[PDB]
Amino acid sequence: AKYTREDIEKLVKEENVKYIRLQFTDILGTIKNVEIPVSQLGKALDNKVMFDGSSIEGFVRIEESDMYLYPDLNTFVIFPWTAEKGKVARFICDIYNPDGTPFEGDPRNNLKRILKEMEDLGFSDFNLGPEPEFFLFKLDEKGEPTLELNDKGGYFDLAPTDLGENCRRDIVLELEEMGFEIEASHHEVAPGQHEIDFKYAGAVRSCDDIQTFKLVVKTIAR
Amino acid sequence: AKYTREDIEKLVKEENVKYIRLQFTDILGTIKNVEIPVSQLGKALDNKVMFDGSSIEGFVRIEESDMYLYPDLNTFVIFPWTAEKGKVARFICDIYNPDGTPFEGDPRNNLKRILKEMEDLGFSDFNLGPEPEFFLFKLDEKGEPTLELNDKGGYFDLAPTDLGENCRRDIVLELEEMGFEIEASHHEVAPGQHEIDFKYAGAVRSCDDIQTFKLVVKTIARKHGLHATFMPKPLFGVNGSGMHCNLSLFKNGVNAFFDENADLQLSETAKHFIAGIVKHATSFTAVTNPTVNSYKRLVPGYEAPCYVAWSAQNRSPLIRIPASRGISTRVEVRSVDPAANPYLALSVLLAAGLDGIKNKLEAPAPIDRNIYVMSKEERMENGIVDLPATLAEALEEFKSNEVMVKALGEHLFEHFIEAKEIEWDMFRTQVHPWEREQYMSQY
Amino acid sequence: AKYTREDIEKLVKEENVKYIRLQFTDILGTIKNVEIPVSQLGKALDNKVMFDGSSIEGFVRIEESDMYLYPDLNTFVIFPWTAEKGKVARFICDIYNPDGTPFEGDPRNNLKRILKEMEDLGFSDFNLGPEPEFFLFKLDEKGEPTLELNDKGGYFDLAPTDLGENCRRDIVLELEEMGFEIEASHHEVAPGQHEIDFKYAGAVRSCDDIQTFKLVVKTIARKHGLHATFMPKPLFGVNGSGMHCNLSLFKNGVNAFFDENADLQLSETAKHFIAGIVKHATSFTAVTNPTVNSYKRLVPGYEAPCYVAWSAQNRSPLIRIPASRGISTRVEVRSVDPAANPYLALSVLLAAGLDGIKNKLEAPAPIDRNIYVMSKEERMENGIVDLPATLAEALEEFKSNEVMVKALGEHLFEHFIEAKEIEWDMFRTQVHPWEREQYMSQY
Ligand SMILES: Nc1ncnc2c1ncn2[C@@H]1O[C@H](COP(=O)(O)OP(=O)(O)O)[C@@H](O)[C@H]1O
Ligand SMILES: Nc1ncnc2c1ncn2[C@@H]1O[C@H](COP(=O)(O)OP(=O)(O)O)[C@@H](O)[C@H]1O
Ligand SMILES: Nc1ncnc2c1ncn2[C@@H]1O[C@H](COP(=O)(O)OP(=O)(O)O)[C@@H](O)[C@H]1O
Ligand SMILES: C[S@](=O)(CC[C@H](N)C(=O)O)=NP(=O)(O)O
Ligand SMILES: C[S@](=O)(CC[C@H](N)C(=O)O)=NP(=O)(O)O
Ligand SMILES: [Mg+2]
Ligand SMILES: [Mg+2]
Ligand SMILES: [Mg+2]
Ligand SMILES: [Mg+2]
Ligand SMILES: [Mg+2]
Ligand SMILES: [Mg+2]
Ligand SMILES: [Mg+2]
Ligand SMILES: [Mg+2]
Repeated sequence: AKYTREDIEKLVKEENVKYIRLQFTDILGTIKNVEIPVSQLGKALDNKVMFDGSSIEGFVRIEESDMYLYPDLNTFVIFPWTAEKGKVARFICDIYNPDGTPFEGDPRNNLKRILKEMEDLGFSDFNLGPEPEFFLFKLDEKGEPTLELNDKGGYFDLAPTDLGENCRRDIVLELEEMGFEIEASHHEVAPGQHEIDFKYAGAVRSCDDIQTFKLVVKTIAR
Repeated sequence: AKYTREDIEKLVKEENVKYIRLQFTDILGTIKNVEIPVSQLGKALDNKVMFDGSSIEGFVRIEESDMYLYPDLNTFVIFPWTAEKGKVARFICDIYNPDGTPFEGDPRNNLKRILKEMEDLGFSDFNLGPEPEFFLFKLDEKGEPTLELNDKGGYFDLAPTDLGENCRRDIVLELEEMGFEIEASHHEVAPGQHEIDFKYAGAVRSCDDIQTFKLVVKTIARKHGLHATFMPKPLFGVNGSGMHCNLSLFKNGVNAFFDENADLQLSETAKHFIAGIVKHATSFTAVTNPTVNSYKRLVPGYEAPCYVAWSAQNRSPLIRIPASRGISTRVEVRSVDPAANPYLALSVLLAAGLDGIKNKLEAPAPIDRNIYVMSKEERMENGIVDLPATLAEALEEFKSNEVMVKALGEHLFEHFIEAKEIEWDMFRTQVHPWEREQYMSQY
Repeated sequence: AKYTREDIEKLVKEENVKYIRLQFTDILGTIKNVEIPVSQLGKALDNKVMFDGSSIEGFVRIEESDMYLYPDLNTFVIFPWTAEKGKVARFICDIYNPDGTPFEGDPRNNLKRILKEMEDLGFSDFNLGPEPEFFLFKLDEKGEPTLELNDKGGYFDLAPTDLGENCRRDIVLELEEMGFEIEASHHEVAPGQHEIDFKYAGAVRSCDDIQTFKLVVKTIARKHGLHATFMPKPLFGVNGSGMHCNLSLFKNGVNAFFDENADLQLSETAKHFIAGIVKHATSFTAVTNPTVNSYKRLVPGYEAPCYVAWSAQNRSPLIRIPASRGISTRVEVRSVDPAANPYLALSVLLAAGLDGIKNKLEAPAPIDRNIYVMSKEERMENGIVDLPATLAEALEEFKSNEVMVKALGEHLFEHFIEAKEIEWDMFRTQVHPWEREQYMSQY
């Protein structure tokens, strides 16, 4: 759809991507990834990059732990905060057993199944508009979180009172460079609470966006 | 021959190499080196630079100290982190005695001898793909190691949780500039644990690369305020670091382990090889796991081998055969740790697997199970043998085995055992704080 | 025939005893007790006092936990330091099951049974003279021990260098008043180490004394703001603590070990007995040195045994025969340490001794030198065997000896190995600071 193998191969050149991150989600929803140099691109596109399935919550057992990664070409995105020292592009992947059959405990794959039940009932799109709110806490000299909120502002508050204005300003900028359609940005009701909103999309793409957003938020807050 | 004298003389000019390092490995696996002004290149390429052999662990003695360094032209490499103050090219060297003859106590030379036995069995390449895991700890304000991990992340974790991402990315940059072929990098299971992988090469070049890697990891880590350690189990309760050895044989430029039409697509040769590794397993553990600490990693529940058995795609035995086939068919030996002298670990693993082949030994039934959870009685019913439980226990199995002892040779074997006996003894006579916590108020 | 129920009821009234302590010993040798007001004396003297045997190391299990206490009348003793606020008399007790039969797992009971095998061979009594050394550490402001030794004195040192005269002086006062025959008191070889000797008694009374002794030392030491410990080897490089066991067999009330017309004035029984000890030595060591730390004392150079041999007036072998003869002729077994359970150590030493006499075994030639300064060669040529070098080796040896295993009984044997196998496993998997100092930087 969006991209073909050859599109990706060409994009990778024009952008001077140096490393590819293969990412996926475990059963708890926590994003996981491995980094490979761009020279391994053909290996990843061949569904040849493997991993220890027993080292990921909710996957396979150690007796049969080998597991394969099948990147979804349509999920190609460059991480702006990495260009300066080694530009990275990520792919979100489906999980496959070593025999060629899809892994039945892959949460992203299971969602595709319920989507097929949607199709056979006549619908062509299930759209999601996620609004994942977050708090911001102050780190200490040892970069560890404390329980001190970034500010004591409330809903829709303006700076001096809202002190997360710049953080959420930088976040919004990373997302926009990564293709997000940001819709709104503000301080939420509780002290140290923030919301950034983005346009809905297809259910799978939208779950891919939630995992991408959480990552970019935590990164820029740091 | 990759490079010739003339190539190296021209590389040095057109690259402005200001200093040369002559490196080699001691018996414990420690990188050693001397640096000379590039004006001394002729002296060194004439095998004329000398050093004090009685100051390198397990080499010669003080009455006959003089020893010589003979650079191997194919290991010529430049260190990127030195270029701005004074560019440095390294040579890995072989040790020779003053009378022109190779030193029989050089770990690298020994590996070459075992590789010639391979050539006589008809094989033409022994590929090793090493995967040496390491931890990162924070330096204090005096540049010294502390006990604080660099982070509390886990397997394949992403940054905020993974904080080694930048250090790893800087390690991968130096290795890539140095010609390494990087395959992957990631946070490993325990907190502050990491792995960078790279393509397999011939036995000698792969050990050379294990040596260069440990060096480049420790250096770059230090620039980011960290201390990298390949110590096997630095902390109780979490995973230890392994140095898995992916082994394969080539014959005619083809993976002799792959058989298109055969059980698991493993050829008979692969099966005899596995039969060899299995037979001598308990015997070469002392060499593949040479520190007291090594035996604290060899305990069930941490994805480290503690029972001799093989299996496909199974991360609990001594030998996993990964699901890859074709040119990537390989026997992965998961016992080796990154404290092992890579040159001597391959010598003993090559000899074991060449034993199985040349005597067509029969491989055992694979255990397709989580060996860690299978009961005592049940694993002795399958002939499952436990690995040695301490370095002293491992040294005793090693002494008892002629083919492994021959694999090291007299000098290596005599020195290796003496050094390990000293170490074990120190350890065993120390009174540890643990003992005081357990007994000082109780008794 | 020391005290009868009527004696006890009378003493209690005349001495104005206000509470009664019923004490016993668990499988590790740890003293245990419950206290009851003197109004419950009758309940206790009727063997009706119960306890949770499921909560005492090595006894019974949770679903069968009810156990009973049977005071042994002849162990009545008043603790003087308790007389000011509420005078306390104690009784040592035997553990019984709720059906009325003795408990098979009770260490003291077990020593009785081996003593009955001594009677069957015709001996009136088995005398033990314990000398269990200890160290004094300074307490801090929280009442917790530190690693500061109370003084930096040495053997037989005088006060100011010896700052232990105060405390020992008070220990001796309590003991003399509780009825001990004290024989000597002094600073011992290592900094902060002390010895207080007391007259031998019959094995059962001697083990009761050792328990009462460790109790009184620790108490009086705390009153001087010191922590007393019987840990075998609190610190590397200085002497450990022993609990030398002076053994002897009497017959018709006469020392069976003395024979003035014999060589060394050692009788045949002595010689046979010593042969019994030497034979089972490497086998009973797990019992007489039951901790991990025990094996750190069992190194050469510290006046602790290393090697199975015996000699007169020599402090380097496993068995020393002191100069004194006549009623004092005795075999001193220096391997035992003060972490041993006194009942089980006597039980295994008696069993070994009695095997020697029963089969009239022939003693080895005494090794009349400093075993420490003998080479590996010399020792082999003399048939000198090494003691087990870790708790794990001692356990394996102990298991393969039917006569030692049977000295313990089924319940004790089985529960001992279980507890020490567990203990050893904790120790072996532990990663010690040493390992980090050695390897964390080197690798
Ligand atoms: N047809 C639709 N289906 C699903 N989501 C939609 C649709 N139209 C809009 N949305 C999304 O719903 C979300 C509403 O967010 P927001 O503007 O924060 O709402 P609220 O009014 O709750 O604050 C946005 O992500 C928006 O893109
Ligand atoms: N034929 C071969 N012989 C030896 N090693 C090989 C061969 N093919 C691949 N390898 C190596 O095996 C190693 C496997 O590393 P990795 O991919 O981390 O393994 P895993 O799947 O164990 O996590 C790599 O260094 C790889 O280059
Ligand atoms: N016949 C005997 N049997 C057992 N022990 C005895 C006998 N005679 C003396 N002893 C004891 O042996 C121990 C010797 O202690 P000590 O005088 O400190 O000996 P050493 O000479 O080892 O320093 C004392 O407890 C003493 O009562
Ligand atoms: C996560 S693992 O199976 C962890 C292995 C462990 N560190 C060890 O060998 O001690 N390593 P890999 O998947 O790279 O083979
Ligand atoms: C001074 S000594 O040989 C010191 C003995 C040492 N404590 C040990 O047995 O480990 N004891 P003793 O003379 O009382 O028999
Ligand atoms: Mg909203
Ligand atoms: Mg909201
Ligand atoms: Mg790997
Ligand atoms: Mg790994
Ligand atoms: Mg591996
Ligand atoms: Mg004494
Ligand atoms: Mg003494
Ligand atoms: Mg003594």
